[PDB]
Amino acid sequence: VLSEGEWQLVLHVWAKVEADVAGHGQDILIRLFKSHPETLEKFDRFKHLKTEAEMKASEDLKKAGVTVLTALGAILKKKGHHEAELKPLAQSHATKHKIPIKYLEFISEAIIHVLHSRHPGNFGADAQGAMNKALELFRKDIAAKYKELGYQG
Ligand code: HEM
Ligand SMILES: C[C@H](Cc1ccccc1)N=O
Repeated sequence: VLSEGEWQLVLHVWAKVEADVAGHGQDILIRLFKSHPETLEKFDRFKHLKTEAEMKASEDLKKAGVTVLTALGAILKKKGHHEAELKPLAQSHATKHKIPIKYLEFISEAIIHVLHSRHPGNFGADAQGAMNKALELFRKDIAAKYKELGYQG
């Protein structure tokens, strides 16, 4: 369970993300696809992209970046009260997309890396710890849902 102070460190960096969610989402998905290229194979729309330049030019990847971060943002804003948001996400990621928990760890790492690079003003050690704790909570709850849904993750 996060404290309110922890949640406020999360939401104060999120506020900066939201100056330009598309740009943040592009950087985060590119980081994921560069650090763990195997993750690209989950995407019919993107498994063909060969280079960071191709990724940066992809309007579909930019839209995806907006989607992921907006959905995550809505979860974070619930401050742990996110059962309703996690239901459809778990179901789609478990059953249709087949996203293992390891890959949710990889995108969490990508988010942290990008925020640390972009936002040293709002992503010092305390703030990074709070974001890691929010992301770990998210992954714990999603994994519990995966199990309920019949997917080992
Ligand atoms: C913070 C974690 C994540 C959030 C909040 C998130 C959110 C979403 C949302 C809102 C959609 C669209 C609706 C849906 O299909 O449920 C979606 C689609 C998808 N997500 Fe995620 N996602 C997350 C992580 C991941 C990861 C790590 C992967 C793969 C490595 C992944 C793969 C996909 C795929 C394959 C689709 C469908 C793509 C398509 O229609 O072209 N997601 N995600
Ligand atoms: C990471 C993945 C990105 C995505 C979301 C929506 C459409 C395509 C790709 N999940 O949000």
